[PDB]
Amino acid sequence: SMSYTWTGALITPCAAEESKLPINPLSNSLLRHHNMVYATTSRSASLRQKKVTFDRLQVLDDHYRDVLKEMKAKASTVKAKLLSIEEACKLTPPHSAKSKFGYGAKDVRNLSSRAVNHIRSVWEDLLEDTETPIDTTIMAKSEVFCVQPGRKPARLIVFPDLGVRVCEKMALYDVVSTLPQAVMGSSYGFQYSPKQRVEFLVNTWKSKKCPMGFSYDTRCFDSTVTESDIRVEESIYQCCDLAPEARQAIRSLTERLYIGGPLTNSKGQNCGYRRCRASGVLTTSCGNTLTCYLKATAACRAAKLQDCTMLVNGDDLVVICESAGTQEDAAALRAFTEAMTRYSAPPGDPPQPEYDLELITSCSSNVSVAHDASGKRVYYLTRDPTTPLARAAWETARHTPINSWLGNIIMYAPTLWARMILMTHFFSILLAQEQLEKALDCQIYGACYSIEPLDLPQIIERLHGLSAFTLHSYSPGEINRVASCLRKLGVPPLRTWRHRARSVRAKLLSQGGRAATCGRYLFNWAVRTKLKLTPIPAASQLDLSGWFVAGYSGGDIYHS
Ligand SMILES: O=C(Nc1cccnc1)c1cccc(Oc2ccc3c(c2)c(=O)ncn3Cc2c(F)cc(F)cc2F)c1C(F)(F)F
Ligand SMILES: [Mg+2]
Ligand SMILES: [Mg+2]
Repeated sequence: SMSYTWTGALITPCAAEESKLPINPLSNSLLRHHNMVYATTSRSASLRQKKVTFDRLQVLDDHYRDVLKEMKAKASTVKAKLLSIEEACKLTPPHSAKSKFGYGAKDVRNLSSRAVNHIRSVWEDLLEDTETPIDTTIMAKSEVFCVQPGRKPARLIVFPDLGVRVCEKMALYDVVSTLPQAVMGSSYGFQYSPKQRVEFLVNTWKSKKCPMGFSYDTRCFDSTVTESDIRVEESIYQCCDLAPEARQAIRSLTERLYIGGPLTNSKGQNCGYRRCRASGVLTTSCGNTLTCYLKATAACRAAKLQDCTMLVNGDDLVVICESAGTQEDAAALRAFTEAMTRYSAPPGDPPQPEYDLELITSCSSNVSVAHDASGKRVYYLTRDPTTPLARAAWETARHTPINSWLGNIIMYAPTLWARMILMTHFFSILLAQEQLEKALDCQIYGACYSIEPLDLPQIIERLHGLSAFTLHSYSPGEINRVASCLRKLGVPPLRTWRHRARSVRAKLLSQGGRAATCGRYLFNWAVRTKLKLTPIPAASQLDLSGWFVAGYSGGDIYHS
């Protein structure tokens, strides 16, 4: 079937869409070349649509079915709790899209009788109507990036009403939170923190006689998801012990929402139909991981690859296996791609076999190596800093809802670039404006979290470990990448930053409390006359488990 059908109606913006970085004093400090940073707008909607509209090709075989059973077996062990309207309401973000029925996120969290009575009807409806397609909205996602030697057309997000969204939580939250792990096990990426992802990646890499690995970029994964897939996915969920209403709920959401449905724009006009994955639903991340894993696993067997270990995060896939030689591997990978193509998951960038782990890129990042105070190697997780910086600049000169810099600092706290640039910049700013003690919302694996800036040192140590404050001697590969990015964007050089940080540090010492703590641990690198860094008392009082349990991108989740 066609992934998308269009009536001709336009994908419209429900306000004003900014596209260029403002020339501001605070931002021009971080990076000068503002004319290299852009935000996607609905103006490029049509272009995306062309790229994401086509006819799927899907042929299944024994390997696929054999793997689907292996997976269903493990799912059977699961028992998923049915959330109550009240619990589901807790999970709704405060910034979540308002309903088309007289209420928004705020009311939902407050349990407003109106918001709640409506949610009930939507539920009662799901249990009664097992066929009527459910409406969804189609918008142009606004994201910021850096120009490439054209530009990236905005991504399109499809999502149902807030009422429907709260019900999805009731029936499938516990499911999409425990099942993917019970099925894929150590291969489920969202269960790991940055430290753990690295551990798993080098531990897997070193467990092979002669390792070979590759990342696999599926071309617009969401559009390749077929009605067949969405149902196979449902069969897996159906293996869970479920409460009657939940089972009926899943059956209906599958047919009415997940496999497809009408598309309405912000103006109420009909846009077309969707016969693929809905990026903005609760089951997106879970289902994409399950589908990707299923196919890739089956593809490995079809391709005769040896001892394949998968690490899947949604549609993001990386594979480490036993090398059979340069020619044998290149032939096998090629077969793998063909098998994946028949499973309706064609490549965008033909997969290239890598023999140097640091060269493999999964979830837009890679495993690199640095050294602790003792000079002992300390493997860690990094990534090109171009996008994080473009967004950083952007977020500085524009009030953004989800500060992605806070998050980027947490996730990449031990990297060269996050420590030298991000930590420095944002703090001297927070301090200058005296915002050191303000809770800010940021994201981690799709879920929205409220974070207090000064609690960073604990968080960092608890997630990464003290070594994150003393790492040095980053590989030459890493340096050259941070070098080019900074050059390209017109970012101040190392010497400039050290001086700035050299100042922010002392700026922080003279205040004590958690503040002086930050200056002491975060900017240790700054001074040559260091300071022995010991375990932070408050580090052991942080329950960051919920932070790394499952994926929720587009799932509209908010962990209180
Ligand atoms: O800025 C540089 N080059 C440039 C700048 C502008 C235009 N074109 C090129 C530039 C110039 C020379 C070296 C360099 O890399 C660096 C910078 C600091 C380094 C290392 C390499 C290292 O191997 N080992 C330790 N440190 C010290 C260090 C650290 F352990 C942690 C930090 F939190 C900050 C910091 F200092 C850079 C880099 F892109 F910043 F990364
Ligand atoms: Mg965990
Ligand atoms: Mg892709």
